[PDB]
Amino acid sequence: QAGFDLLNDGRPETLWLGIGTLLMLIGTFYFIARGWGVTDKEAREYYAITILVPGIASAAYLAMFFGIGVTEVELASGTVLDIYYARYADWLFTTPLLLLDLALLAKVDRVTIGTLIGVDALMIVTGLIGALSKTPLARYTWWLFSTIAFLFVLYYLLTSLRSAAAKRSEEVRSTFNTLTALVAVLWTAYPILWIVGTEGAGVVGLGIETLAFMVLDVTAKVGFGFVLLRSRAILGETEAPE
Amino acid sequence: QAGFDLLNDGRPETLWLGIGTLLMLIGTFYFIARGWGVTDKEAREYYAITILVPGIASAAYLAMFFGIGVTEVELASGTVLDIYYARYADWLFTTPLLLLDLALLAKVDRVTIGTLIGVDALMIVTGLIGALSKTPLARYTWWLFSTIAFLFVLYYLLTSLRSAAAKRSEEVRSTFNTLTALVAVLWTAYPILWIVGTEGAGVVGLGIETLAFMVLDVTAKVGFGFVLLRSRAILGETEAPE
Amino acid sequence: QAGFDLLNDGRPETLWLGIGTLLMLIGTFYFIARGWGVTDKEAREYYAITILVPGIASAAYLAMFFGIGVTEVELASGTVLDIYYARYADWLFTTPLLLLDLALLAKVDRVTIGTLIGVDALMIVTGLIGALSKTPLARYTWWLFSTIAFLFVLYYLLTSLRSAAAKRSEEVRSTFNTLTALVAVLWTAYPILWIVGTEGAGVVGLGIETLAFMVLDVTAKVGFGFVLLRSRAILGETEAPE
Ligand SMILES: CC(C)CCC[C@@H](C)CCC[C@@H](C)CCC[C@@H](C)CCOC[C@@H](CO[C@H]1O[C@H](CO)[C@@H](O)[C@H](O)[C@H]1O[C@H]1O[C@H](CO[C@@H]2O[C@H](CO)[C@H](O)[C@H](O)[C@H]2O)[C@@H](O)[C@H](O)[C@@H]1O)OCC[C@H](C)CCC[C@H](C)CCC[C@H](C)CCCC(C)C
Ligand SMILES: CC(C)CCC[C@@H](C)CCC[C@@H](C)CCC[C@@H](C)CCOC[C@@H](CO[C@H]1O[C@H](CO)[C@@H](O)[C@H](O)[C@H]1O[C@H]1O[C@H](CO[C@@H]2O[C@H](CO)[C@H](O)[C@H](O)[C@H]2O)[C@@H](O)[C@H](O)[C@@H]1O)OCC[C@H](C)CCC[C@H](C)CCC[C@H](C)CCCC(C)C
Ligand SMILES: CC(C)CCC[C@@H](C)CCC[C@@H](C)CCC[C@@H](C)CCOC[C@@H](CO[C@H]1O[C@H](CO)[C@@H](O)[C@H](O)[C@H]1O[C@H]1O[C@H](CO[C@@H]2O[C@H](CO)[C@H](O)[C@H](O)[C@H]2O)[C@@H](O)[C@H](O)[C@@H]1O)OCC[C@H](C)CCC[C@H](C)CCC[C@H](C)CCCC(C)C
Ligand SMILES: CC(/C=C/C=C(C)/C=C/C=C(C)/C=C/[C@H](CCC(C)(C)O)C(C)(C)O)=C\C=C\C=C(C)\C=C\C=C(C)\C=C\C=C(C)\C=C\[C@H](CCC(C)(C)O)C(C)(C)O
Ligand SMILES: CC(/C=C/C=C(C)/C=C/C=C(C)/C=C/[C@H](CCC(C)(C)O)C(C)(C)O)=C\C=C\C=C(C)\C=C\C=C(C)\C=C\C=C(C)\C=C\[C@H](CCC(C)(C)O)C(C)(C)O
Ligand SMILES: CC(/C=C/C=C(C)/C=C/C=C(C)/C=C/[C@H](CCC(C)(C)O)C(C)(C)O)=C\C=C\C=C(C)\C=C\C=C(C)\C=C\C=C(C)\C=C\[C@H](CCC(C)(C)O)C(C)(C)O
Ligand SMILES: *C/C=C(C)/C=C/C=C(C)/C=C/C1=C(C)CCCC1(C)C
Ligand SMILES: *C/C=C(C)/C=C/C=C(C)/C=C/C1=C(C)CCCC1(C)C
Ligand SMILES: *C/C=C(C)/C=C/C=C(C)/C=C/C1=C(C)CCCC1(C)C
Repeated sequence: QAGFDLLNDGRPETLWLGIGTLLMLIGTFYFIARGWGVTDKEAREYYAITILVPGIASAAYLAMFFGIGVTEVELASGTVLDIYYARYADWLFTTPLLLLDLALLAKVDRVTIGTLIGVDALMIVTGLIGALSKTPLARYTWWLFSTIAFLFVLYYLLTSLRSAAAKRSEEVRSTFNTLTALVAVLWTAYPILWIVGTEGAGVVGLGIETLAFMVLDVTAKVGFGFVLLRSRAILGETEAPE
Repeated sequence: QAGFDLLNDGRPETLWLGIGTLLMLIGTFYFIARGWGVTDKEAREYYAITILVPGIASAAYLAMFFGIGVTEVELASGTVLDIYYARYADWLFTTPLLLLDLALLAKVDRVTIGTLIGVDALMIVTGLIGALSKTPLARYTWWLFSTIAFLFVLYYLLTSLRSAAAKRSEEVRSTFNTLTALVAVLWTAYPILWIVGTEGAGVVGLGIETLAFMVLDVTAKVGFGFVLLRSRAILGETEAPE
Repeated sequence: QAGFDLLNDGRPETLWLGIGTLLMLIGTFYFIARGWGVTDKEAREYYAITILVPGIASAAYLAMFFGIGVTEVELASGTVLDIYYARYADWLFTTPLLLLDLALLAKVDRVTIGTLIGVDALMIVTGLIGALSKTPLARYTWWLFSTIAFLFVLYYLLTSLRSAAAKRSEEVRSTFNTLTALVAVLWTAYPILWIVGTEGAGVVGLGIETLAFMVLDVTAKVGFGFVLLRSRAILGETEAPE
C-alpha cells in the first residue's frame, strides 16, 4: 500500500501529493472564477479569504510533491523518518483563515478572533516541533500540548462562535453550523492520524497517511469553500452582537 | 555554577529551563482560570493578550528544555557555542503583545502601535542574527543594531505612550506607569546579559545566564501579567486621545 | 565584472551589498529625521510605514553583506549556487508595506488590502522555494507560480487601486499614479533578473545581478519613499470610497 513513485526518487506518496496539488489548484481558480464578478462586499470578503486557503495549500502540496517540503528526521535510535514539515507552514495560515471565515459569518468581536488565531497557531507550531522531535518522550509531550490548544479552539468554537451565530438569521446560523460540524470532525481527524501516523506510533504507512491528509485537506479546504461560497448567508446582512 | 543535568545530556541548565517551563505553565492557567468568567470586554481583551504570553513562552521553554530549542554555532575560530535561538521565536510574539497591552491601557492610535511592533520585531530578528553570527565583528554590529531599535522602543514608550496615558484616570495612569517602569528596567537587562553572556564577551556562564533569563522572563511575563490583570484600570473605561 | 572583495572571503559582490546597506541606512534616518516633527496623523502614518521599509532592507543587506544572508544550494548535478535567500525575508515585509502605502493613498477597503498582502506574500515565499530548489524543473515551476501571483498583484493594483484613487483629489491621484508606475516597472524587473540571474538560466553574473538588485531595491525603497513622503497628498484628506 503506497501509490505511485511519480518522480523516480523512491517516494510513491508523490501520487497523492500530486493529486492533492492538482485539486487545490482547480479549487483556487474555481473560487476565483466564481467570485470574479461579485459586487457584494460581504461575500467578496469571504471569497478572498477562502480563495487563499487552497491557494496556500497548493504551494505546500507542490513543495512536498517535489520533495522540497519533506525532511529526514533522525530519531534517537538512528531511525530516520520522512517528515513532511511543509504541512505546518501550510496550516499556520490556512487554519487561521478558515477560523476567520467562521468568525465573520458569526459576527464575533476582534478579541475572540485574536484568541482564535493565537491558540490555533500555537497548536500548529507545537505540532511542528513534535514532528521534528528526536525523542519519543518529546514527540508525545508536544502532541498533548498541541492537542490541549486544539481543545481550546474547539471549545470557543462550539460556544462563543455558535451562540454568537444564533443571534443571526436562520439562513446564516444554518451555514455556520454546517461548517462548524465539518470543522469539528474533519479537524479532529488530524491529531489522530498524527499519533497513529509515522510521526507517532506508526500503524499507518506514509502512503495511506499521505492519502488521508489529502482527502482530509481537500475536503477541509475545497469542500469547506464550495459549501461556504455557495450559501446565501454570505450575501449581505451585517450584524454585530457577541 | 550550573544547576542540574536533568536529561543526562550534559546540559545542567535544563534545571532552569524546566523550572522556567513549569512557571510559565502555571501562569498561563492561573490567568486562564482567573479570567474564565470575566464579562468585561476591555479586561477579557487584556486577559486574552496576556495569557498568550506565558503561553508562547511555555512552548519555547519546553523546546529549549528538550534541547530542540538550542543549536550549536561554530565561531570563526572553530569555537562552538550553544545558542538557545528559540528565545527569539519566543520574543517575536511575546514582546509585541506585551507592548500591545501597554498600548491598550494607554489608548494610543493604530500608527503608534504599528510603529511599536515593527521596531520591536526588527530588534528581535537582528538580535537573533547576532546570535547565529560566526564572526565577533558581526556579532557586535548586530547587537548595537538591535539595541538602536530597542532605544527607539523605549523612547516612544516613555513619551508617546506615557503622555497618552496621562489623559486617562489616575487609576489607569498609575497602572500604566508601574508596568512601563517594570518594562523599562526588566527589558533593558536583556541586551546587557547578552553582550556579557555566551553570545558576547562571556564573563557569565550559560548556567547563571540561563538562570537570569528565567528570572527576567518569568518576572516580565507572569509578574507583568499578575500586576496587569489585577488592576482596576483594565475594568472598563474606553478613552481615545493620543 | 564583479566589484570588490571587501571581506577577504571571495565575495566581490559585498561591494554592492555594502553600498546597498549604507544607502538603506541613510534613507531610514533621512525619513526619520524628516518626519520627526510631523503632527499630521495621515502623513506620520505614511512616514512610519515607509521608514520601516529601508529599515528592514538594511538588516537584510547587512546580513547578506556579512555572508550570513547567503546560503549554498547544491543543484541536482552537484553544481553549487550562492543563493542570497535573505532577500525574501526582506521582501516578505517590505513589499506588503509598500502596497499598504499605495492602499492608504488610494483609500481602499480592508478586503482589497488583505487580498494584496496575501497574494504578494504567496509570491515571495514561492519565489524563495524556487531559489532553494535543486532541480531546474522545480526552479522554473516556482518561477511561473510566483509570477502568476505577481500578475494578480499588478492587476488589482492597476484597476481596483487606480480607480479608487481617481475618486480623490488630483494632487492625490497624481502621486498615486507616479508610484504605481514606478512600482509596475521597477517591481517587474525582479522576476526577469531572477530567471536570467544565477537562480535561473544565468546569462548575468552574480556581480551585475547583485548590482541590479541594489539599484532596483534602493530605487524601489528610498526612491519610492522620497517621492511619497515629499508629496502633499499625504498631508490630510481622509476619503473612503472603493
Ligand atoms: C511564510 C514566512 C512567514 C516564513 C516561512 C515559514 C518558515 C519559518 C517555516 C519553517 C518550518 C521549519 C521548522 C520546518 C523544518 C525544517 C527542517 C529542515 C529543520 C529541522 O530542524 C529544526 C530545529 C533546528 O535544530 C536542529 O535541526 C538542525 C537541522 O536539521 C540541526 O543542524 C541542529 O543541530 C538540530 O538541533 C540541536 O538539537 C539536536 C537534538 O538534541 C538532543 O540531542 C541528543 C544527542 O546529542 C539526543 O538525541 C536528545 O534526545 C536530543 O533532544 C542535537 O543533536 C544537535 O547537536 C543540536 O544541539 O529547530 C526546531 C524549531 C524550533 C524549536 C523553533 C521553536 C518555535 C517557537 C516555539 C514558535 C513560537 C510561536 C508562537 C506559537 C506564535 C503564537 C502567536 C500568537 C498570535 C500570540
Ligand atoms: C511561528 C511561525 C511564524 C514560524 C516559526 C519561526 C521560525 C522561522 C524561527 C526560526 C529561527 C531560526 C533563525 C533559529 C536558528 C536555527 C538554526 C538551526 C539555523 C542557523 O542558521 C541560520 C542561517 C542559515 O545559514 C547558515 O546556517 C546553516 C545552518 O546551520 C548552514 O547550513 C549554512 O551554510 C550557513 O550560512 C552560510 O554562511 C556561512 C558563514 O559565512 C562566512 O563563512 C566564512 C568561512 O567560509 C567565515 O566564517 C565568515 O566569517 C562567515 O561570515 C558559510 O560558512 C556557509 O558556507 C554558507 O555560506 O541564516 C540566519 C538567518 C537569516 C540571516 C534570516 C534574516 C532575517 C531577516 C533580516 C528578517 C527581516 C524581518 C523584519 C525584521 C520584520 C519586521 C516587520 C515589521 C512589522 C515591518
Ligand atoms: C521574521 C520572523 C517572522 C522569522 C524569520 C523568517 C525566516 C523563517 C525566513 C527563513 C527563510 C529560509 C527558507 C531561507 C533559506 C535558508 C537555508 C539555509 C535553508 C534551505 O533549506 C530549506 C528547505 C529545507 O530542506 C532542505 O534543506 C536542508 C538545509 O540545507 C537539508 O538539510 C534538507 O535535507 C533539505 O531537504 C530534503 O530535500 C532534498 C531534495 O529532495 C530531492 O533529492 C533528490 C536526491 O536525493 C533529488 O536531488 C531531487 O531532485 C530533490 O528534489 C533531499 O536531498 C534531502 O535528503 C531531504 O529529503 O525547505 C525549503 C522551505 C519549505 C519548502 C517551506 C515552504 C513554505 C510554505 C509554502 C509557506 C506558505 C506561506 C504562505 C505563502 C503565507 C500566505 C499568508 C496569506 C496572508 C494568506
Ligand atoms: C501554474 C502553477 C503550477 C504549475 C505546475 C506545473 C507546470 C507542474 C508540472 C509538473 C510536471 C511536468 C511533472 C512531471 C513528472 C515527471 C518529472 C521528471 C521525473 C521528468 O523530472 C510526471 C510526468 C507527472 O511523472 C501554479 C499556479 C498557482 C497559482 C496560484 C496559487 C494563484 C493564486 C491566486 C490567488 C490566491 C488569487 C486571489 C484572488 C483574490 C483574493 C481576488 C479577489 C477579488 C475581490 C476584489 C477585491 C476585494 C480584492 O478588490 C475577486 C473579485 C473575488 O476575484
Ligand atoms: C500552552 C498551553 C495552553 C495554552 C492556552 C491558552 C493560550 C489559552 C488561552 C485562552 C484564552 C485567550 C481565553 C479567553 C477567554 C475570553 C473569551 C473570548 C473573548 C475569547 O470570547 C477567557 C474567558 C478569558 O478565558 C498548554 C500547555 C500544556 C503543556 C503540557 C500539558 C506539558 C506537559 C509536559 C510534560 C508531561 C513533561 C514531562 C517531562 C518529563 C516526564 C521529564 C522527565 C525527566 C527525565 C527524562 C528522561 C531522561 C527519562 O528521558 C526528569 C525525571 C524530570 O529528569
Ligand atoms: C534599522 C535601524 C533603525 C531603524 C529605525 C526605525 C525603523 C525607526 C522608526 C521610527 C518610526 C516609525 C517613527 C515614527 C514617529 C511617528 C510617531 C508615532 C505615530 C509612532 O507616535 C515619527 C515622528 C515619524 O518619527 C538602525 C540600524 C543601525 C545600524 C548600524 C548602527 C550599523 C552599523 C554597522 C557597522 C558599524 C559596520 C561596520 C563594518 C565594518 C567596520 C567593516 C569592515 C570591512 C573589513 C572587515 C574585516 C575583514 C576586517 O573583518 C571593510 C574595511 C569595509 O572592508
Ligand atoms: C487545511 C488544514 C487543516 C484544517 C488542518 C487542521 C489541523 C489540525 C486541527 C491539527 C491538529 C494537530 C494536533 C491537535 C496535535 C499534533 C499535531 C497536529 C498539528 C496534527
Ligand atoms: C518576555 C521577553 C521579553 C520582555 C524580552 C525582552 C527582550 C529584549 C528587550 C531584548 C533586547 C536585545 C538587544 C537590545 C540587543 C541584542 C539581543 C537582545 C535580543 C537580547
Ligand atoms: C523592495 C523590494 C521589492 C519592491 C521587491 C519586489 C519583488 C518582486 C515583484 C519579485 C517578484 C518575483 C517573481 C514574479 C518570480 C520569482 C522570484 C521573484 C521573488 C524575484
